[PDB]
Amino acid sequence: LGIPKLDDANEAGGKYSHRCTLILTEGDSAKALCTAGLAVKDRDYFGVFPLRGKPLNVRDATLKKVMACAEFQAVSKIMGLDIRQKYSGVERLRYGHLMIMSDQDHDGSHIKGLIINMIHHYWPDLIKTPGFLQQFITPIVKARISFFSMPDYFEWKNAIGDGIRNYEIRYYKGLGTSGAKEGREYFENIDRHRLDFVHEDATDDARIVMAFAKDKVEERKHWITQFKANTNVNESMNYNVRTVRYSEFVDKELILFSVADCERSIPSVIDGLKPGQRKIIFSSFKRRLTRSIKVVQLAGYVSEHAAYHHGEQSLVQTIVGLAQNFVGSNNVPLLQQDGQFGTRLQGGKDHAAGRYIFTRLTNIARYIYHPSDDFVVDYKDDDGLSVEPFYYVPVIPMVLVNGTSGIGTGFATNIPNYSPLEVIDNLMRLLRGEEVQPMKPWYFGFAGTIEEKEKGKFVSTGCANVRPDGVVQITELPIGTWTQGYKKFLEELREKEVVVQYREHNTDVTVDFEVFLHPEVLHHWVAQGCVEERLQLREYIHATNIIAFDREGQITKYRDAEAVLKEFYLVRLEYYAKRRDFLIGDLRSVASKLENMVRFVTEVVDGRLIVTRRRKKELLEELRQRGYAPFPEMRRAARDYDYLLGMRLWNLTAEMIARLQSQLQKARDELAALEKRTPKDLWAEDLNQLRPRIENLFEERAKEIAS
Amino acid sequence: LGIPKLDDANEAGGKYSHRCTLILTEGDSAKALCTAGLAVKDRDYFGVFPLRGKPLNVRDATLKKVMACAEFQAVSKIMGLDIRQKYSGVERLRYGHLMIMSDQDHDGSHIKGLIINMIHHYWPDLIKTPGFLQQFITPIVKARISFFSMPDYFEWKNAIGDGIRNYEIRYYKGLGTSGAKEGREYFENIDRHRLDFVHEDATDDARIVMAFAKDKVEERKHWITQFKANTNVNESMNYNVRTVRYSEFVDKELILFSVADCERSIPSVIDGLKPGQRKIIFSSFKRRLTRSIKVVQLAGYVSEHAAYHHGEQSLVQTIVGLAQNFVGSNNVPLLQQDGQFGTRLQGGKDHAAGRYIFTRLTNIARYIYHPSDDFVVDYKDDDGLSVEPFYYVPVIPMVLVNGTSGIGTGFATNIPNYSPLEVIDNLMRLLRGEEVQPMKPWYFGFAGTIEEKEKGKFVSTGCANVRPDGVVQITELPIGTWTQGYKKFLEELREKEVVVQYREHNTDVTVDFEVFLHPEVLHHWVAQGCVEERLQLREYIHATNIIAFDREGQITKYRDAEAVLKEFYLVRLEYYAKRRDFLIGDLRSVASKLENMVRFVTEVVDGRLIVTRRRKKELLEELRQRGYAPFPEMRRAARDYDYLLGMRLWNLTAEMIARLQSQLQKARDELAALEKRTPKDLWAEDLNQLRPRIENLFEERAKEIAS
DNA sequence: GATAACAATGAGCTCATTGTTATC
DNA sequence: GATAACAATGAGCTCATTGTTATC
Ligand SMILES: *C(=N)c1ncn(CC(=O)n2cc3cc(-c4ccccc4C(F)(F)F)cnc3c2)n1
Ligand SMILES: *C(=N)c1ncn(CC(=O)n2cc3cc(-c4ccccc4C(F)(F)F)cnc3c2)n1
Repeated sequence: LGIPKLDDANEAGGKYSHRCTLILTEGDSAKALCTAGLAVKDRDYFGVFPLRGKPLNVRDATLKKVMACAEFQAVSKIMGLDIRQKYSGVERLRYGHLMIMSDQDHDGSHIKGLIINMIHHYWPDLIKTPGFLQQFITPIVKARISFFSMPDYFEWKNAIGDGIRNYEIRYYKGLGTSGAKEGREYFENIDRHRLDFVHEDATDDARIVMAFAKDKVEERKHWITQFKANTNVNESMNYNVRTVRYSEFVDKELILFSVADCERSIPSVIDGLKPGQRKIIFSSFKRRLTRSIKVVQLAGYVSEHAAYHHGEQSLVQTIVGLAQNFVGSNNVPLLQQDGQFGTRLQGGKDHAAGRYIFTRLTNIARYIYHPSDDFVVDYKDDDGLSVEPFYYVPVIPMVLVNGTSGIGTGFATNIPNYSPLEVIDNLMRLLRGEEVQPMKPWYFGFAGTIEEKEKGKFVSTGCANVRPDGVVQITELPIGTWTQGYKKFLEELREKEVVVQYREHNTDVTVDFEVFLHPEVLHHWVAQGCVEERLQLREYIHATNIIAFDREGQITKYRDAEAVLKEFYLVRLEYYAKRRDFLIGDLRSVASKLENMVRFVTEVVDGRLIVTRRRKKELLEELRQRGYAPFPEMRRAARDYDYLLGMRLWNLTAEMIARLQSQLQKARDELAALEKRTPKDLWAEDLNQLRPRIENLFEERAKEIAS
Repeated sequence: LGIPKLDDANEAGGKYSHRCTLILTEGDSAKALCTAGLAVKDRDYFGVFPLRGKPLNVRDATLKKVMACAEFQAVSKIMGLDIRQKYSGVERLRYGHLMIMSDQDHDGSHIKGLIINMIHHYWPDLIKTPGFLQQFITPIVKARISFFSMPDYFEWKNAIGDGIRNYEIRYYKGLGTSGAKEGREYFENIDRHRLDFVHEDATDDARIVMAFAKDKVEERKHWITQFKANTNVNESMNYNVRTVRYSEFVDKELILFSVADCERSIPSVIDGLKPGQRKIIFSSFKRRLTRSIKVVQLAGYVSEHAAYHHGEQSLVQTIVGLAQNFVGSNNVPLLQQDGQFGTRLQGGKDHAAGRYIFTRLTNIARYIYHPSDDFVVDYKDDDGLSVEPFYYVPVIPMVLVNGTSGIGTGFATNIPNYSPLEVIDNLMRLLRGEEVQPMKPWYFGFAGTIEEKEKGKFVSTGCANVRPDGVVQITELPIGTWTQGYKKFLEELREKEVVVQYREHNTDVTVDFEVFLHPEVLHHWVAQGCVEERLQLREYIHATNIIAFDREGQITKYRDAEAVLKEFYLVRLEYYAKRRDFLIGDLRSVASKLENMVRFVTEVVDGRLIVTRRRKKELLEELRQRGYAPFPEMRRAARDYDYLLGMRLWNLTAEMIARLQSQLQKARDELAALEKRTPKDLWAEDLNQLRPRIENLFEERAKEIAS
């Protein structure tokens, strides 16, 4: 065959072809597992072929693209499968079965689904043949019993409860985490680790087409929404069987990947952050990150403490995106950058490696994400360890301020940038009880004009003034247009003899082109008014697909920035009520604690209560009989009054007694002051504290750019 | 020209060729800097060409290798340089000058030296031409003043002292850490950032040849030793000049790289670890690492806390090497492994990515590297932050136990594996005052035989028994022979028709080959006794180049394991004396502190000393007048008796007073017991505590392998 | 004579999924 | 009907230096 990375079976193509099998390995980890496993069986009858990335989607793919596909052509040649032929069986194939050994995660499900879509689309009569298609399943968590899915381990862990302490848990998350002993064990018990997809009814083809057809996007939207809106009716897939159905496989395993794709691509409507960005922000807050550290070190910290399950390179890219601030990017970045994080020249693609760029938290990160609100959000628990919250609750809607664009499965978003000051003013208007003024997208550092061509369709026109010498000077490019891309466009246009010459004086922050064209062409353009039209100085901004996650976790669509603002306003008012209640409770507890401390210190110094040479039980009994309030048999009493008898001897002094009394009175006064403030007042105070800081940030950045 | 990545100057090859310049960029970071810098000058007259890695060494390189060198051929074609021609000037060259823009670190010096060696070797008359060769120098630390070398910043920082608090320091360590503003400034002030090598006398060629000649290895040994054995006569190179000399450049800049290469390749003779391994071990100890974590997370932690200046991939490889335990590897690994860390199949090369392998500290790591000794070692300070010690001091010589092999510049080592038990027995023999028995290399899990051929030249032979059926079964391979390598050797030998057939039953831990050869060939081999000779079952172990760093930091050579053992014994006896003295001092201070605490508590309870409602100054004055010993004006007195008045009110109870008295007596008795023990007794106790653990470790690993 | 094995260093390059919207 | 671009993901692979010492 000559395929570079094919371990073709020795008995492939002969009288034993229908007894052979091909393993569509998902890289090199599965191949390492196979090297040790297949030796424990009839290796002459087993083939292996790794897959580089995610296979091609051959439904929407053109004939040219499919033919120019090394992976697809290689697998077809190995299996002896021809597009033109119509195989009713494995008679003409070089193999009798085709097994897919991918990871036991969402991307493994996607790879299996893509292979199934390939086979079904081109040879639909081969999926109907029992046993032709197969999957290899491996455990992900072991308690040496083996669990093939995370929920089962959680279900088993919950059922066992305190009995898990006697069990040692090993997590085989990636498919490369298993060595040779695991490979031998798995391939000895092949029946337990080999399920063959079975075609029962006509709904299997319908499910495959729906999952992998370009015309069934709305059916996928319904798929994901119905899955996410079920009350325990998810019906997770079990692996104790060996006759997985195609429709069952789709609806129970591919839906998990599609939901995960939507979750990681679509941003929350409250904090505006995706789960990875939220993990980075949460880790940065946990560190109290205020001094720049290498982005790679931050990525390692996030992986260790935020339970990030993906590779560092993705984490580095996420941090870089969080820190970038060029035009067409974050309006108010939450991470400060120190290095080459990318510029408008290449649209943020021209950034140094993570080993060269440093980052920290911006001075305004904690004026938007208030520290107090860290006490009222709900925190996820990914395998016991506490992890990022379900969503942060900033002072202003950061989904609108920073803008986002992501592609899920069934859903995709595009949220432009809006002025933080316009948003703050609208929030104050709502707080006062007024109405909301319309908001159009706003990008910082953009000297052009953004006009609303239609509802949710704006046009940003990069400014270019025609100098009175036959040349045209381009000073600002439209949003989303990069200086190198414009240089390429100008070179291509000159190759067509449309511009005589052009000179570039572009800094990494400002754009300056000078284009000289034929005088006749320039005059015609000026007369027709298409100077900016023909120079690509108008680009679109689409606000017609504002798709996000509401607080309940459902993917919703918003008509424009006003709907987002109103929903955020309601959720944020509720959470400000929660924060005020939490602060009131904490202050009340602190005041009670300090009142008890002052009473104890007075009763000790005054001699009414004596502690010197007192048995622990007797002293605690006396303290209880005196009515002192506990503030966590023998252990319970010791922990209750650890704050009364755990106070250093410094506190039994005139100066320290006076300081403690002052502390109690300060706590009481602060509680009284807080009891007279409503959530609207707290929100207004936060907004008035945040607005001047945003104004100063914009002024400082403008001065830096002008310098 | 058609060179893929050449930004050839527009005026190259014309009447202005001698005014052009070529920048031999060291990759993509320097190219990013150039894109922004060269635009601030006559870009028509400047070319750029990145270099992938370290250039070729064209002295020892054969003609075939040099010709088959895209980099060298590319640069020669770009410059219009032909090997055959003898250029006396830049008249026939397409450029007038050749500038090298590499990082301002040791590897940048190596790249510049390699380019100079190229030019000198092939066209020696071009280095004599003033201004042909040039370098571009950039700052590494800035205090916005710019420093071009780390010592200058340290010298400036020391000179300033407390005045550095008003300065903000930015570290441009890598050459990709500088963006466009830095590039613009550097290429505006080109004279300050462009030094041209000048050829003054005949010593310049001698220095270049010595540094880059295959026969000047001993001259390089003398170079490094003389550099390392100078008392402030290093004469660090300064960049305030613009006429760097070739000999001066070599002896002041390339020597730094050579010394760094030797430092990072040669292991210390005390702890047996190289600086990177020492940093990993130190970071693991700092974490108190006892639960497995991803190797990538460990690498990030080491980079953040051990001031590791290199990339992660190197750190991942170092951790993997520290954890590996296959035959021909660590006898007693200091890091426990959980995953695929590599096997004897590929000699440790078949290990999973750092994202899939977990590691922690082995149960015996802290029985060799005793925690107490952590208090008596000297800790480095790399830019203020405290870093790994100059060397750890284990209980046994881990340089001998684990074996090492590294290549420096001028020096190279090869230390085999010796039995930890033989080493322990020899250490006990020395402690008793006896002599040392000879030691031959020992590898765990090796069933072959290691016999000393000459002084320091051992031969390891794996076991292969000629079964009584015309076939030979190989059950062990010689140290350093990998199962896949042996499979390749057997396939190649069969291709020559020497073995009729062979079958492999090799597990990732044990070897089992069965080779059937022609009966005549087998009979002839048996008669001649060359069965193992012809099957590559004998291999060499060279103990004739045991090169290490003694405690003083000088590279020394040791005749055999006995010299290493004796030197380690002396240093370790000194350090055990240091540890006993430190422990005695700490125990004495603790006993004094606790006796003072008991006196204070007794005085307080008995009423002799009253603290209730006492001014801070008066109480501290009374405590001082009562003779209480401080144990860190107003601040000094407050900190001295923070341990007295900082006692909790718990301590003023019968039970807690009795517990404190018991603690004081326990401390006093422990000090008395320690005062009667000599350093030899402490070392003997440590060795007797370590030996059974090593025996149990070997037994457990043997059982695991057998299973 | 010239390779070959050994370890600590070093970075860009490769392209498919998924949905919207506009050109083409 | 066929491309283009947008972002979150995914891993192998390429080869030089430096010194020793055996075998081709
Ligand atoms: C047909 N035209 C076809 N079939 C399958 N494919 C995909 C393909 O050829 N291919 C996917 C990848 C992915 C990478 C890559 C790039 C960056 C990061 C990671 C990776 C990955 F390998 F891990 F996936 C590189 N090359 C290819 C080739 N096309
Ligand atoms: C002549 N035959 C010649 N001149 C220069 N070179 C070196 C060369 O062609 N080359 C070195 C490298 C290094 C890598 C690599 C591999 C792993 C990690 C990092 C790197 C590095 F790029 F960063 F250096 C890859 N390709 C080459 C090519 N030969």
